[PDB]
Amino acid sequence: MLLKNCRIIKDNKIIEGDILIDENGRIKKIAKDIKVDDEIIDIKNSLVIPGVIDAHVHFRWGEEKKEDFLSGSLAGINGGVCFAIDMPNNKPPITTKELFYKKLEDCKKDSKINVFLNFGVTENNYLGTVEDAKAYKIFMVKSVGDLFIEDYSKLKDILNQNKLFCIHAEHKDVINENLKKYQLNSWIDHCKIRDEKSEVEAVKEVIKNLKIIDRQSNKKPHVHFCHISTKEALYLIKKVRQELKNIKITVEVTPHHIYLNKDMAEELKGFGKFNPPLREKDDNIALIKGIVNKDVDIIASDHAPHLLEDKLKNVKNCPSGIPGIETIVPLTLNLVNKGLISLFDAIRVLSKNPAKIFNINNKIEEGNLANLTIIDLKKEGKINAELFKSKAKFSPFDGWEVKGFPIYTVINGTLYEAYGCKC
Ligand SMILES: NC(=O)N[C@@H](CC(=O)O)C(=O)O
Ligand SMILES: [Zn+2]
Ligand SMILES: [Zn+2]
Ligand SMILES: [Zn+2]
Ligand SMILES: [Zn+2]
Ligand SMILES: [Zn+2]
Ligand SMILES: [Zn+2]
Ligand SMILES: [Zn+2]
Ligand SMILES: [Zn+2]
Ligand SMILES: [Zn+2]
Ligand SMILES: [Zn+2]
Ligand SMILES: [Zn+2]
Repeated sequence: MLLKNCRIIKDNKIIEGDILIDENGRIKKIAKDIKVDDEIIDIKNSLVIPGVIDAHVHFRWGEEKKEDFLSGSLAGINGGVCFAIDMPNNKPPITTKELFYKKLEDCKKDSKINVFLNFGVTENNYLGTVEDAKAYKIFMVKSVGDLFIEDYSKLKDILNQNKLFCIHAEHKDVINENLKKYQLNSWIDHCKIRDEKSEVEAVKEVIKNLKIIDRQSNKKPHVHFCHISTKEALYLIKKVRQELKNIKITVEVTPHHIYLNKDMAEELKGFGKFNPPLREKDDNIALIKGIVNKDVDIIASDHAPHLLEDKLKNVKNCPSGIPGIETIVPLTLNLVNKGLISLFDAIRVLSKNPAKIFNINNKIEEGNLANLTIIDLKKEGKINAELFKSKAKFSPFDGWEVKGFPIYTVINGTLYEAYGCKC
């Protein structure tokens, strides 16, 4: 297949050229006006970027009414996402080697995109190694089963390893104290119970232990904070990065924590209920500036589908989480078009940094498998949840008009239409 008339992100510039993909799905040649007898697709000077990586999704193994590997990977294709990293809070949670490989088998059967699996860390399994896991997920609050570190005194021992850890950082003791002071009556109460302090104190708890490891140990963990949502946690991470010599810290934010804030909580109802919850407008601003200042490393969706039936319940019965894999790319490109981040900022947080952090080769280079996201940067259009391929066909962004859509997704050389080729 020949992709004709591409504007390509290669190295760190925009070059015009054609991309020739051989029948093994590998990039065979990148050059201007390639003239070959082949199937030809005219890209019409759309932008071709190294395939987007969504480092934080929940495809709901064991709970397939909510999402499965097929519907989740069709949603990724629709969203322009070539790689996804799936979290281990399943039913049952992925806390043993045997469960990992049983899930991996199901993943292989039906995923249409490149999916990687994280392993779930417990107080009992944390020294174990799973060769094919991308990262080890630590929940500092209850999730499912024993996938929840209840004893924070063990964090130093858990983190003192040459491993890539992803951390859901909310502080169990702050939340328990708040549950004694507030009733869960309306949507804003979720934001007060899991308040900004509960995130900040969890981040502080991790950082205190990393300083010890950095000084007293020869292990060099990499710690990736999932969905950071507060200005104060970002500031603390920025500070401690100047103090640590051996340990690398990376930071992920979500589209909903950039765009949405707790003044919207009562209007969003269940579609605004997620963990960590809605924050202040000042936090939205801090996260955007953190992208521009390169304090924020990646954007990931925390794609967390639930049944619509349950998301329409009252705050006490409504599960936390929203789908997002089909909106992460348009919402990020929309920031470029509103002048809040640069085009290269968007490429960095969606494609280049996740590839560096998680060791994924999405590069547009001759010889590499072709995993490409093709975007129409200027296309204006409405997000319409009825056009989602996820089983979760709803979103707080439903009906929003944004600018910038993926139009094609190329998975290991196979061309698919994406959301914007129906807009
Ligand atoms: N974030 C959420 O609100 N929900 C996620 C879990 C998580 O990322 O904590 C889910 O799995 O539903
Ligand atoms: Zn071909
Ligand atoms: Zn021929
Ligand atoms: Zn299915
Ligand atoms: Zn989380
Ligand atoms: Zn690393
Ligand atoms: Zn310090
Ligand atoms: Zn705040
Ligand atoms: Zn998550
Ligand atoms: Zn239900
Ligand atoms: Zn019900
Ligand atoms: Zn307009």
